[PDB]
Amino acid sequence: MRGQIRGLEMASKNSQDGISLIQTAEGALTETRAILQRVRELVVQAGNTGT
Amino acid sequence: MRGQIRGLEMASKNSQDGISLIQTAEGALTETRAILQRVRELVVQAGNTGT
Repeated sequence: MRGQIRGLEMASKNSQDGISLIQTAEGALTETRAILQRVRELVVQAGNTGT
Repeated sequence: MRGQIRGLEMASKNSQDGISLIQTAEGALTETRAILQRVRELVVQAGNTGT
């Protein structure tokens, strides 16, 4: 029992840690998304400025 | 959604820009029209001054 208990709490810590890893990656991708938004704006503007 | 929103406002800016291009060309053609008016006057006057 004890084996699985302390192992289980450790596993939950491990899970939260995985979440925070995801938080970092998610923030990087958030910013990437902002960049790509700006890019698309420049593409549209480029589209009219073909003239 | 956001993609199409900011892209849409940018597209509207692009449209206004196209309008102002048309304003320039239209002014040039306005003046051209004044010239051609003067020309026609000179043609008519030339017509009687064939005599």
